[PDB]
Amino acid sequence: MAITLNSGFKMPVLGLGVWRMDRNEIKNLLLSAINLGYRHFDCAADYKNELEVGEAFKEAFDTDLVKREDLFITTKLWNSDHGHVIEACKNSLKKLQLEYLDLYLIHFPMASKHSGIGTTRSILDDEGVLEVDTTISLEATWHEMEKLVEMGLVRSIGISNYDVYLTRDILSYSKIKPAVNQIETHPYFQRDSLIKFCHKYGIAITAHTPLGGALANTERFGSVSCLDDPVLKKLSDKHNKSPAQIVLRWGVQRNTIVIPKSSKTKRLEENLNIFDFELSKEDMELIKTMERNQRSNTPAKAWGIDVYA
Amino acid sequence: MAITLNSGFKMPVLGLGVWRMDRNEIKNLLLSAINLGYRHFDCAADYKNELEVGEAFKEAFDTDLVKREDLFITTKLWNSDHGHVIEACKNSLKKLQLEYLDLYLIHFPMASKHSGIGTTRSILDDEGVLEVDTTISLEATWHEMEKLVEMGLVRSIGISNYDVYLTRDILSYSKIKPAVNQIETHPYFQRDSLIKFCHKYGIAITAHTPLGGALANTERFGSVSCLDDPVLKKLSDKHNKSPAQIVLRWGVQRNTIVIPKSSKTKRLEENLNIFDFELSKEDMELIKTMERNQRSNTPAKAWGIDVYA
Ligand SMILES: NC(=O)c1ccc[n+]([C@@H]2O[C@H](COP(=O)([O-])OP(=O)(O)OC[C@H]3O[C@@H](n4cnc5c(N)ncnc54)[C@H](OP(=O)(O)O)[C@@H]3O)[C@@H](O)[C@H]2O)c1
Ligand SMILES: NC(=O)c1ccc[n+]([C@@H]2O[C@H](COP(=O)([O-])OP(=O)(O)OC[C@H]3O[C@@H](n4cnc5c(N)ncnc54)[C@H](OP(=O)(O)O)[C@@H]3O)[C@@H](O)[C@H]2O)c1
Ligand SMILES: O=C(O)[C@@H](O)[C@@H](O)[C@H](O)[C@H](O)CO
Ligand SMILES: O=C(O)[C@@H](O)[C@@H](O)[C@H](O)[C@H](O)CO
Repeated sequence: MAITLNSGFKMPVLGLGVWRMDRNEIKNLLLSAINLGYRHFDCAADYKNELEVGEAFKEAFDTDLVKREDLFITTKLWNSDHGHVIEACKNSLKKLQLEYLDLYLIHFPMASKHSGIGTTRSILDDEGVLEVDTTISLEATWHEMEKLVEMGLVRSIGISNYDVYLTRDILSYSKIKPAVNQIETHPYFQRDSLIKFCHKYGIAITAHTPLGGALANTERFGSVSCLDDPVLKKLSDKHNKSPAQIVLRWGVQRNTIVIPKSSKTKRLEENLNIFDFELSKEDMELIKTMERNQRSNTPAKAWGIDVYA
Repeated sequence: MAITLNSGFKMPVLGLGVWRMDRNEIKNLLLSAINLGYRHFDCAADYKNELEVGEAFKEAFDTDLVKREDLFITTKLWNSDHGHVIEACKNSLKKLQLEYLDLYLIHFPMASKHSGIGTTRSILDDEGVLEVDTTISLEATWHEMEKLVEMGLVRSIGISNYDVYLTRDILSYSKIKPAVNQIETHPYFQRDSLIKFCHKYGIAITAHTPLGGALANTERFGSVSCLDDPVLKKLSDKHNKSPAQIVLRWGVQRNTIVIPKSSKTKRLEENLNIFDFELSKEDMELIKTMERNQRSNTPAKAWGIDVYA
């Protein structure tokens, strides 16, 4: 299934994220994911694997595995390129070997010191604090995103990690409304108010970190993984589905788009196999009690600034 | 003691906040405060007591208790007036019986449905959710705030409850940089990153809720008051000062402006008597341990939207 964006284009509700994929394995993983049925792929300039992603799509086309118009390809403008939107998008297209993108997102409501087109970096000052750019407004960046649509380079444009305040602001100054807000949300960070605000104004929600980040975010950020929660194990036993599949199905039934990442082809197939069962209202109501309002993914340590302060 | 704003004007580091002051008591409390030595007063249109504040100040001037030029008067633009900035400012001036304001703040990075000049309100829809405005950008509101300086109605302009992302944005689009960001901060919500960021770009920090809200915010918001903390008990015994005085002195030594509210004249005296001692480096490091990153004041219930979601 798929959600129709306010741009008119349909966006598959289950995609594959490629952050932290082993760069020597992305080609095999993406070709295997496409073969299994994945059509939506979530990329980013600052994941620094767009080239390998592009090689995978090219081989999938060359071997008749899929056609370009059957894929929904997202990438993202990094913080260091808020003043170079046209060049950054064209560079993403070059690395991905694509003529157009289905979706292009402002990765964060943060601009930092430009580090060169094709070479995105979060530059720290000599005190270990992000060199924040205080010259380029989010609105100025957005009006350049709007030109990408007018030039035919991007079908739909949107935002990532915008809260209620920033989303209200872009709704006020945009000429083309954002099609998507990609935010962290999962059973421990359910964020009902922000999802409901975005939906009220026709903005679709993509749930990044849709599993809660599992072991990867426990190690990297110290977050608690929801996947061994007793609520999910009861539902897992009842539906004969894994806790991860319960969580992804839950995200789908909340009318969100979910983009789990796995480096294991066995889990690629598992995460995609969530359309042969359903969660009841009571099941959904149980998962609601899991809410902790606890963010897992924060760039505070990497940037030397707690942007959520 | 005062901080020199980037506008050139001096703003006293201790002021009196008037939110939740009963209208039958404000005028006596303000005249008491002025007699004690208070010169900085934090008001807002939406506190619904500007008229009584102006009456107190008028009597203070008419009886030669103080002169207007030695007072620092702040008031704030309510969310309902982001599209009526100049008219809302002139209305505040008329209720306060002033020719100019020392400081005028955007109260929140939120615009909601207009409710009339001099009659600010947070209009809710039939489901209890704020009627959010999505036509007036924060930048548009700021450029009207900048006119108030040129018109001589306002000496210094600023913002309130802007986080790192919103502060970076206004630093980008402003022509007159904000002089003040008035944010919640106190020993249980120290927000080092946001204060550091604002200070880096010459924005003064006013700490609202500087005591942590005490018992009033426990009742209204469910927060834990820091005034019973074992650390402040030991520092109180050390300095023969109250936990509250310790907390306010801590705010001053963080180079912030602190605006505690009390409805009790003895506490008015107590809160102003914080310039006769100093906290040692070790004292401030002990207060640093109290950090729990826990916001007390939130409009979530009033607006039916968790804006911090
Ligand atoms: N816009 C943003 O700021 C932002 C932020 C964060 C993430 N994202 C995007 O969202 C995507 C997903 O987020 P994420 O990768 O951070 O976290 P996630 O998808 O919530 O979880 C990924 C972790 O879960 C494990 N996992 C995956 N499938 C599993 C299954 N069926 N059973 C058990 N464990 C499983 C993975 O391990 P294995 O790989 O070993 O299988 C990996 O460690 C990213 O790849 C990225 O595209 C965007
Ligand atoms: N911009 C914004 O969004 C925003 C938000 C919140 C507050 N503000 C401003 O900041 C001001 C201060 O914030 P606030 O009033 O909410 O909270 P606060 O000043 O941190 O604390 C006020 C509470 O502390 C008590 N108190 C005062 N002095 C005391 C002492 N020496 N010992 C023990 N308790 C004491 C008061 O009780 P009694 O009155 O009974 O003495 C009152 O209940 C407000 O008045 C308002 O002007 C602005
Ligand atoms: O997955 C994401 O988009 C986020 O986690 C980014 O902050 C990401 O960590 C950076 O682009 C990595 O450099
Ligand atoms: O003190 C403040 O400025 C805040 O607490 C406001 O949210 C306040 O609660 C409202 O303006 C009161 O109507």
